[PDB]
Amino acid sequence: IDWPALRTQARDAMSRAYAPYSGYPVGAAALVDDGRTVTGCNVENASYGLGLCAECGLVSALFASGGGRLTAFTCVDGKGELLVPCGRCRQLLHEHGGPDLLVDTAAGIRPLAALLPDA
Amino acid sequence: IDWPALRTQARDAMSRAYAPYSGYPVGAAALVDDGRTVTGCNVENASYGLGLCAECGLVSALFASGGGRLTAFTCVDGKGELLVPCGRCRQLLHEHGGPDLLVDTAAGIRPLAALLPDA
Amino acid sequence: IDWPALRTQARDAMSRAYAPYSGYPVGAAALVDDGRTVTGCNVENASYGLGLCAECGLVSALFASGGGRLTAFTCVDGKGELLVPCGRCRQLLHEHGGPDLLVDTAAGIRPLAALLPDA
Amino acid sequence: IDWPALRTQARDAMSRAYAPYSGYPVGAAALVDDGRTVTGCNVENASYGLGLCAECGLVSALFASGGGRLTAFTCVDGKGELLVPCGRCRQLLHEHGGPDLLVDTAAGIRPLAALLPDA
Ligand SMILES: [Zn+2]
Ligand SMILES: [Zn+2]
Ligand SMILES: [Zn+2]
Ligand SMILES: [Zn+2]
Repeated sequence: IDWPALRTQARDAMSRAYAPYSGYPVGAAALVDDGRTVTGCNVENASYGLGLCAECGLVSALFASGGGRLTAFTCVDGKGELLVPCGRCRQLLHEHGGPDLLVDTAAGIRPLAALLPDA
Repeated sequence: IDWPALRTQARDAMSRAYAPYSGYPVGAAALVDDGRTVTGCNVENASYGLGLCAECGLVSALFASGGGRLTAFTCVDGKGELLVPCGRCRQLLHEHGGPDLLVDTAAGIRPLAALLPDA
Repeated sequence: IDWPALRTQARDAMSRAYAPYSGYPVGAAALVDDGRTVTGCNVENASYGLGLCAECGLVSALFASGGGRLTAFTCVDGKGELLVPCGRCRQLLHEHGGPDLLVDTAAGIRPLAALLPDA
Repeated sequence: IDWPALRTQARDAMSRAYAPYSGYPVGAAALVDDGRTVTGCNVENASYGLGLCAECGLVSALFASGGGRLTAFTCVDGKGELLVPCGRCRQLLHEHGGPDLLVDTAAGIRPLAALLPDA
């Protein structure tokens, strides 16, 4: 796993985000078990509760590009700092990466099971 | 607008969907104002309320591919029938296509204004 | 249907909203087919996409208080002005009130079918 | 904390759920810092992704009944088994209960911090 290259893809995705309501763009990138990278950016909506997280876009892009399992994940904010996914996004990642998905956090790389136990 | 080509793209996207809980795959495709096509497929979740509609993935892909405004939209189910987006997805499409967005339905081509007035 | 009394319940609900992120509180009230009134207020979340609309809370309160069908609906903002529900909330109302649910709008009372056709 | 009384309330709420699509009713109950109990049940939707978890309805009811902070939480399925909230609902509970919120699980009483670290 090339974590700097994954973080670079996440920062590039962050630059594409639609976040005019919060002013808080987010980008995410993940390695799929076939070796390819998929990315997402957040897309906010005037009805706040319809906003899509970057991880939502990433999971949609996972299947649009052929499916598979996530093996490594990173998320970054508009300053390029590492972000831990919100609880909803942890649940999406669990479905497609499982407990052993590696998650890039500001405190260090963590298995998803350490971030969402008993899921 | 080449509606048959857009429907073919939506059906292609539908074949990639992750809908093991309902068994109801959905694909969507839309023309962007710069002329390119974006697509989405639905992605269900063990927690049903976390499922992403095909139109969610389509809007995520819109910005992942550089943004823009949507001008024409088609959605299809697993047997190729035209589907009308749910209310949530109508609101997502309103944000990025507005009332003039053309929606391919079994009743014909309808502007989004007629499917979600006063949004 | 006593529309002023329903709007009064909606404004009271609006005063209870949790909307620190947008500063945009919303209250909703509805008449159930058994004669009782149910209400909701919006509840925002630090992850914007997890925010619950007032109509979401209203539909949860509909079942917590015994279920039934909605017959009249009104939604108000922090100035007490009438609001049309977003597309997601129109879809929730359709499930529990159907096309003939009466919806209070600033332009006048409308059946839900006029706000969410072909649902 | 009277955990049996809280579980009885969650089971009561579960019996009111609207889950005709999955056939999987869920109820939740929580103690508020002022001492009162709030409850929720899940409400599914024909568009699966619009379903509301029991914890969504519980948080809606928290503010509908005057707000506060959650201190203890229990969730049960249709046979009375204790359920751990999905990631989305963990995030909702974090907003209104924080890491010290006590969560009733089959592994015992766990603080939310241990179920959703670094939120
Ligand atoms: Zn998220
Ligand atoms: Zn939809
Ligand atoms: Zn809404
Ligand atoms: Zn949940």
